[PDB]
Amino acid sequence: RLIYTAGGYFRQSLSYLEAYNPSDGTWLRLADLQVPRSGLAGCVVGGLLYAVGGRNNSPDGNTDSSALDCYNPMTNQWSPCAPMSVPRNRIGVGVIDGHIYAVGGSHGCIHHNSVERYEPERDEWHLVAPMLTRRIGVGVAVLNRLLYAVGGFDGTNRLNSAECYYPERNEWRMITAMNTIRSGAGVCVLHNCIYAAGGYDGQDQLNSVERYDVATATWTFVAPMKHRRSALGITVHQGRIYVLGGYDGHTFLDSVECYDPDTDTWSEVTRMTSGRSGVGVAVT
Repeated sequence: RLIYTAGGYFRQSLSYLEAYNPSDGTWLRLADLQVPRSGLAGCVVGGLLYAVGGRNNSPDGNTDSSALDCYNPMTNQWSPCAPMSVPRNRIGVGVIDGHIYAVGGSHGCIHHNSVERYEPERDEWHLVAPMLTRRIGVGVAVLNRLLYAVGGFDGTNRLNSAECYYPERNEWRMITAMNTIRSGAGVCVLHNCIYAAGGYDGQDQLNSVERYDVATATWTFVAPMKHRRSALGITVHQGRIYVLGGYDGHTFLDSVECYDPDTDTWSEVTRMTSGRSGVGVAVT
């Protein structure tokens, strides 16, 4: 299983698809995206990688993306899928029962609270219940078959608030807010807990990482990342969190740090082939 990273931004939105293998520490250069994009999210359903939303920030202009594109690792080929109801830049994404949930993001000045679900078997999007809070740069995590939306930006303020979606009931509920305000953090699930890593608090890029425990309903801090970052990629591979690139306030990072929950330590495991922010990431 590899860590796939799609798109991102350095001077302009990028078309890269690359895969890191933690076994031998090597990088694979795979087929480019058909359209360049940053602020996208990545996910896996049935062994196929999906690139969702984002925006093509190029020299000619800015085009927000409603596009869903599917990459098959066996064929090294990208294929277009049905587009979302609206463009979603700085989107959040999660998977439940092989269905892709597109959460939040922006289209111009519009900051979405709306959410929609994709069915791969039918190639159809449908709108579900909208979030209680409008969120761009939102972190998404699936835990106990519930879709969590964590942090982000509502149009006016950056958020420490988080909320939880109930697919069977089709409704959202606000949960315990985070210790820190985090827009553009990395949010993932490891060992029955939601991790929120880095992001931007309104003033500074964060290196701090905090962990939601469901039973206690409390966010507690864990060991911080060596390098502060926002608009970072995030994923989990064999019981370790990987964070990929991002923006530190001054430069674009190629750094990849890995978190070991047993030792509560971060270490830099590799570098991306080039520094970038706003990548989509997934594992398969």
